[PDB]
Amino acid sequence: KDDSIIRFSVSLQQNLLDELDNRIIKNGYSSRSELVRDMIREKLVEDNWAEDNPNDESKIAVLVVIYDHHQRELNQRMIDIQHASGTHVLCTTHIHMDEHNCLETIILQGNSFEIQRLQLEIGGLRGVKFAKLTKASS
Amino acid sequence: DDSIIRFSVSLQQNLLDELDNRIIKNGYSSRSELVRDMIREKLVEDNWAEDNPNDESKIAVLVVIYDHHQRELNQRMIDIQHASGTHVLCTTHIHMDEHNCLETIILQGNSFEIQRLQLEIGGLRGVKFAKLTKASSFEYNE
Amino acid sequence: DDSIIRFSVSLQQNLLDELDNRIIKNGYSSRSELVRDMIREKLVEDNWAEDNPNDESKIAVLVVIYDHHQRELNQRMIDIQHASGTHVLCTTHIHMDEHNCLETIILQGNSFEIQRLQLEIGGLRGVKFAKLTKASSFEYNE
Amino acid sequence: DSIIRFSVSLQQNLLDELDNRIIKNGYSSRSELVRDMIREKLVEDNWAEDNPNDESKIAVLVVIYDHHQRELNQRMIDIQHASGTHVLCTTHIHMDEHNCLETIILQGNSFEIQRLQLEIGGLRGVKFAKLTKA
DNA sequence: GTAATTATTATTTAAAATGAATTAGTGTTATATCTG
DNA sequence: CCAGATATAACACTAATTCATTTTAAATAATAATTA
Ligand SMILES: [Mg+2]
Ligand SMILES: [Mg+2]
Ligand code: NI
Ligand code: NI
Ligand code: NI
Ligand code: NI
Repeated sequence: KDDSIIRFSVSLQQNLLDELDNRIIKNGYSSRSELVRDMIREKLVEDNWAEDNPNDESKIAVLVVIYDHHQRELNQRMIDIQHASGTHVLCTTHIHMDEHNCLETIILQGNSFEIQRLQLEIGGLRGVKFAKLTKASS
Repeated sequence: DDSIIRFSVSLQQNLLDELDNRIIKNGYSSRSELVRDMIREKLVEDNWAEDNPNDESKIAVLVVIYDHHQRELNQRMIDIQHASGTHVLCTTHIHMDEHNCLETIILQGNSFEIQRLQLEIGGLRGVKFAKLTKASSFEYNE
Repeated sequence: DDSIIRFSVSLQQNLLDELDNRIIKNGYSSRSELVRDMIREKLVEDNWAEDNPNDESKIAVLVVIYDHHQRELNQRMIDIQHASGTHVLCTTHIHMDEHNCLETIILQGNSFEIQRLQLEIGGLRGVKFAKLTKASSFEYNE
Repeated sequence: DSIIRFSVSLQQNLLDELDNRIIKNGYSSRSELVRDMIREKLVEDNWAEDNPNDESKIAVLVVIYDHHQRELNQRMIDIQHASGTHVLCTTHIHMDEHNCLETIILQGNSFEIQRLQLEIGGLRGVKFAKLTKA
């Protein structure tokens, strides 16, 4: 059904669940699920490609990422995704923060889907700790 | 000790469907990775909400769009960055068209001092767009 | 075709000895890699020296050092790049100190246009340094 | 002292590309050109090694590589993190399916700059590496 | 009592690791050129 | 043809890299136990 109440499982570090649980009460939340739902809704609103500007003409965007370069086959995956994406990727500026942290600004060209897709495909990778898209126009 | 544990989430079917369709089926590796990334997302905005001048491991990216034709605009922007008490790491510039320039200014330092640049640079005549991406490093288990 | 072949080279023992000393002293993966790299090196030289405004596949990096204090120097440089017939891919800027700025300008186009951009930018008052790195793409079997 | 021989493994196209340079530049054999190239490499590598002023210099390393070369990208980032304080930033351009351009901005004295430079150009898959000192 | 939320265990799936098969790199021996 | 020589080809062996394999862990499904 549409309204039916379902469950889904998530595998993660104890540290991360603790950090999540630590946030339930203080922000005026009754349940862990109640919070997770709002976070999902939050992501669903920020990762919306249409309604920003119609006809989805090629726009310019900047994707800010943070990842651990130690993560096995992560860089190979990221560069492979970007090469597969051709002209949609203008360039990447990288900062080696510390031994387990890399800052990277990926400058993208494309329509609302194309950009959204890249934010999700790169951000979706295991080891990519942070990914925030800044949308402009081109 | 840090080990991998599980946990279930109760929600409407239509909400899980929207999550799977709009995000996991549109590139995301797993539902668990998204949840982890959403946790990391909130974990970051906490560090930035914590206005402690001791921490400088709060890295940020300022995305700016401007017309280079605007007199003294590039002169003033570079002046602000050189003057800055914050460590401006580097700036990547894209010449979009004759009247459009994109810059990504990578900054380090104090929350207020970094927002001061966003305020200063964004405030300039000819700076059409200015958005700050508040970011930070993460531990090996984060 | 995609096939790995071998070939012998006759020379004095002392010349091979001093070659293998620089392979260890500079830590190159293999002797074959160095031979391939110096063939590639010579091939880029040849590509550029054969001045033909037809080849627009040529990639180059222009390294500049200047004083940002020099009035409208930054506006003129960006004007030069926007005006440029070449494809200015991007520019990375480093604020070295109060009177020093480092920029790496990635260019793609024909030898002449890439060089006019060097002539112009390097010619500017306040430009303390300008060195062009003439590079090129290489095919799978190169 | 005495004349000895050595083998080199490479792609047929690259040897073909090399063989075209012989007559065209005034050489008798392939070995003649290879020797001359070795002699040419050994001279510019010596003057670059000498004159080490222990001053705070900035340098740019321009590299070209094939990202298809298994984890070459990972290796490069490992080298750069290993001497992190020196490496200011890296700008990457995805040229085509088999070409990547990177500009690595380095900081330090002659000795600590040469250490980092050679560690990257030496890598298998790194087709081009040219430093710019300042 | 009902129903949503957590916890635990099971099944599916993706990541590591292992090791044979293969390939790349270099040293050695042999044939093809070369010069006068 | 010739010495008397280097240049190139062929062959051989060794270090390195694939790839298909097994092994291990992570991601979801299912279900049981709790809490509203
Ligand atoms: Mg991720
Ligand atoms: Mg190489
Ligand atoms: Ni890094
Ligand atoms: Ni511009
Ligand atoms: Ni500067
Ligand atoms: Ni690339």
